[PDB]
Amino acid sequence: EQSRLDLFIDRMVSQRACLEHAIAQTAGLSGPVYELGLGNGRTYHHLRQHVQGREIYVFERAVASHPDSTPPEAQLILGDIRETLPATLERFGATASLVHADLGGHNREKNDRFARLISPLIEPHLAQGGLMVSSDRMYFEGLEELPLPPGAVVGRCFIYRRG
Amino acid sequence: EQSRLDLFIDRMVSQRACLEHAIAQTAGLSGPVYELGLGNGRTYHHLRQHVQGREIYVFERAVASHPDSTPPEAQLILGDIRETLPATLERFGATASLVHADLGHNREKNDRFARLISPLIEPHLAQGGLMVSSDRMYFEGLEELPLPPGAVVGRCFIYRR
Ligand SMILES: C[S@@+](CC[C@H](N)C(=O)[O-])C[C@H]1O[C@@H](n2cnc3c(N)ncnc32)[C@H](O)[C@@H]1O
Ligand code: NI
Ligand code: NI
Repeated sequence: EQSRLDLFIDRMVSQRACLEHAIAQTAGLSGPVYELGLGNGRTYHHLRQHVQGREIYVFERAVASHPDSTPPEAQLILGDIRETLPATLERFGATASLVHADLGGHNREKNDRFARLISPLIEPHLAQGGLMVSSDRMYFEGLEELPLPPGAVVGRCFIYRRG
Repeated sequence: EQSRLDLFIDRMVSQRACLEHAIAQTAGLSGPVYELGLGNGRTYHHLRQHVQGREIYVFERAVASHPDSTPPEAQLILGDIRETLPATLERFGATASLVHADLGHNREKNDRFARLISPLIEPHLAQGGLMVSSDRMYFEGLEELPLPPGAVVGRCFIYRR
């Protein structure tokens, strides 16, 4: 049995491990990193520190980030990702190197329904060799699930790749 | 070079390690556990899974936690702690086994607040009672204990009556 504190710690530790791994594994790609969900902005802040030589675009419906974790307007894609993902695909095509999602709220069942719904909206964005890291199990057609790196906790984050 | 994600992992890992150790060290005491600040209720949810044979009272200004991490009405002490700690002292006396606080990252404000609440908290502790905090505290007669394995020095603190 795990508390909500144990789960939150395991989530953050897994994000850090999975994102650092995913950045390294995609360092030969030059397309952007997509951050789905800004929130307080901790993973965005982490990405800004660890991503070199790629842009980071942030998808968010309402910006309320800690001030030092706020994306510049040019890299903010504002609105509901159910509309903005398809709009962005027309703009940038299948060029993303890394897509990170931490879109979940407090209700795990709602989170899983949303993961199901958004999976086919995310999949077309990835370049060949691109990775997708999520704090929800995803429902992709073509992306292969990868084994987790050291430090990650099974069931907290999931990693997928466009082969 | 630590990011905000690195810092918050260290905060939460240290809080958990300190709290679990503190709960165990005070498991022989029958007086209640006081949680100062509910917030989203993750820490309260943790306390519920680990504290045995004692009540948990939560001090909060206004409840904003999901139902799954909200204490029962009877264990919620609502209002500004400058008032509610002294009011609680008249009600329950120096019987608390464990008092826990996370402050929330600005050095000077936190420190002034730690100085403000230290003398409010101190009289509540029963003999053998512990106080666990995210920030350095300023007690008259409580001794600082070593950190347990897993806690990051400077990110959490433990004191004892
Ligand atoms: C858990 S918070 C993100 C926390 C972040 N990863 C961090 O480390 O601080 C989830 C965020 O996703 C956003 N979000 C959820 N559904 C969305 C949607 N359909 N479109 C755009 N943003 C959404 C929320 O508004 C919220 O800011
Ligand atoms: Ni299908
Ligand atoms: Ni399918």
